[PDB]
Amino acid sequence: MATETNYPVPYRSKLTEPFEPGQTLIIKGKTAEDSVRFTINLHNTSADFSGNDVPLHISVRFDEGKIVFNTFSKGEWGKEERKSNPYKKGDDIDIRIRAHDSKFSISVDQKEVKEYEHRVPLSSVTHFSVDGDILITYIHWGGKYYPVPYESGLAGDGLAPGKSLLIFATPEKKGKRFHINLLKKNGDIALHFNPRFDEKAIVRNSLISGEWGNEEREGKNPLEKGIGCDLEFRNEEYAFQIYVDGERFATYAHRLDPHDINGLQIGGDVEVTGIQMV
Ligand SMILES: CC(=O)N[C@H]1[C@H]([C@H](O)[C@H](O)CO)O[C@@](O[C@H]2[C@@H](O)[C@@H](CO)O[C@@H](O[C@H]3[C@H](O)[C@@H](O)[C@@H](O)O[C@@H]3CO)[C@@H]2O)(C(=O)O)C[C@@H]1O
Repeated sequence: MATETNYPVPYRSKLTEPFEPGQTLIIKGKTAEDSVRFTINLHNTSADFSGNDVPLHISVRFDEGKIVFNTFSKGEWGKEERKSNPYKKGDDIDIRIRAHDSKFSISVDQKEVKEYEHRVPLSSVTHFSVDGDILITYIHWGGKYYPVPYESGLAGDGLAPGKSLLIFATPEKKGKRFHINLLKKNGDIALHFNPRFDEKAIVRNSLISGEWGNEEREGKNPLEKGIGCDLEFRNEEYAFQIYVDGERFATYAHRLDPHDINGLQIGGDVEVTGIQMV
């Protein structure tokens, strides 16, 4: 209701392909002190008809103080399922919906709060809409089931200054530690990002010619077992700017010339749900 900008509401988007197991839909926005409610719908339709079926309807109610889930099909609504609404009028919201074969897992502020079993085909979801008292500031749909240990190459130029590698993951509930390596062609690790819960610290280092370097820790681990996190590795001219959940966690001065960072590896006790180059 403030600055239209991107994603103005009523917002609607036709998916390029049907929503599939794995795959997450992320919605972030701002609310006003007078916001009453907003909705997020996964639905069916041709491309302008609208309605039809709504496999998953999410209603965030500030008046009722609840988040409500339901399904509409064959012209009828089923029985609503509710959870408490942790948000107060005003303040930002972060809701994420990941599809699985037997249900949708919905997280609020990166915390799992609802498991909604499919009532109608997940495949009938061809669009998603957002409407109501919310100023959308971020939307993204994609990802998949990333096996871990994970391993792959990066684009053509890969990670170069001016670019950033965005990773969505959730440290495992009973995990001790995990790591992410940004590698160069010859196999050297430009950056080793290694959160260690058993040591309450995130270790950063580089692997050059089979040798581990100095090693930088300290900064207070901002991650939490079982809680989702948004990791951003901003490659800059003099260093990597490491962002955790929107806040700069650390800076890591380059030990290997940046440029040509074309490899990625992820291992340890962690679940990866999204990887993207921005
Ligand atoms: C007293 C001592 O020698 N400490 C050495 C430690 C310990 O052997 C280690 O912490 C025991 O778990 O190892 C040191 O080098 C480690 C460090 O580079 C970390 C950084 O993540 O990597 C360790 O190897 C990891 C590997 O990277 C993972 O992929 C996986 O294989 O786990 C192994 C460890 O089992 C290095 O051993 C260290 O500083 O911690 C060197 C210390 O001298």
